[PDB]
Amino acid sequence: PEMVRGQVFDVGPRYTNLSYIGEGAYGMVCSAYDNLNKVRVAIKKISPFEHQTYCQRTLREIKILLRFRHENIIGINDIIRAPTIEQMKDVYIVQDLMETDLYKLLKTQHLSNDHICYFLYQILRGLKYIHSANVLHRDLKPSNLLLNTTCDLKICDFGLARVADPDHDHTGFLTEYVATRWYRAPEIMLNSKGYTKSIDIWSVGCILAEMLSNRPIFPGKHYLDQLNHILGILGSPSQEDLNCIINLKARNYLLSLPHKNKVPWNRLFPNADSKALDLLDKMLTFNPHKRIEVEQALAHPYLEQYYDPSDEPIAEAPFKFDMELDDLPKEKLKELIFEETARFQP
Ligand SMILES: *[C@H]1CC(=O)[C@@H](O)[C@@H](O)CCCCc2cc(OCOCC)cc(O)c2C(=O)O[C@@H](C)C1
Repeated sequence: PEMVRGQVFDVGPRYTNLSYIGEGAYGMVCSAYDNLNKVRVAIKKISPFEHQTYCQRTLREIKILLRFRHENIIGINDIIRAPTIEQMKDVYIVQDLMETDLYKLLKTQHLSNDHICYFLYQILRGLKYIHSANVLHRDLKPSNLLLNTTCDLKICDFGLARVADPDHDHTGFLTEYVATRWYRAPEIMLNSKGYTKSIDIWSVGCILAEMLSNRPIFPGKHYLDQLNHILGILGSPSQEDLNCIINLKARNYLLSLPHKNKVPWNRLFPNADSKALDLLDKMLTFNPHKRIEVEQALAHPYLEQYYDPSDEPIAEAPFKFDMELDDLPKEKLKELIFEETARFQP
């Protein structure tokens, strides 16, 4: 098999002339030439089978992406694995080769207002389809937003996604860890399992703020610091928003804090389009029930040049219920992964 950096990268003979590209979460990512379609592709190597939680993430991404088809979501072109469960140790997922991601871009490139508008439109157009499938992405951040050379945007990584479950979303104070820290909504730390669509809208708001200045808006230094950053800019929640939080440990924590004023967005972002700051404010609303939803966001004046509901499709086949992947041992999960990837043999 072909090696890359001393690791087996066993993809041939269809995919040749490998090049290292970066690191996934269960392994390496390489570019390669597809000798059938005659284009270069991205290939991520997955090694999940020693661990039940790794298998869960791998199965979840495969089941979702094999159902989804959308311009702003990076699909699965092919899956490579051994012909038998016994011999299958790794799984390689083949996707479109993109040019960069939003994390890498924001390190060095200032975005024009027109680019911010286009990127944000594409994120919301993809999110609309995801949410219409009754799916939460749950880890939206700049590095999961890929761009090609003409700035077409695609959403990466459904390994952390869940079927939405708003009726079972309430929980206790400081017990949940959903999403990546800087993009994690305040109610995660307060009283939410992250099972409602508003979790993703918060992350998008964080992404828009970062697009506006090239700096993460709420840069918490560790899990507990994050709420400090959110409240230091949003200010103290209203009585009405606190009356929304029935959990006493959460509400009393917030009540125990000194009053903090809201920092005006146009003071944080004096260069920004006023329509963008209005939409930003609506995505970064403290109360998740008041936070704007994906279809309202697409309709916001800021996006008026792009908005076209008939060109903003939804999912044919929404996921009706939870996958019920918890409790399944990893042996069962391997067999499910094997089964789900059979359609790409030989
Ligand atoms: C999506 C997630 C992602 O991009 C980040 O988690 C990233 O750090 C993972 C490793 C690199 C992914 C990547 C890099 C690319 O660079 C292209 O250079 C040659 C033009 C291109 C692509 O397409 C990807 C990519 O598809 O990714 C997916 C697999 C993961």
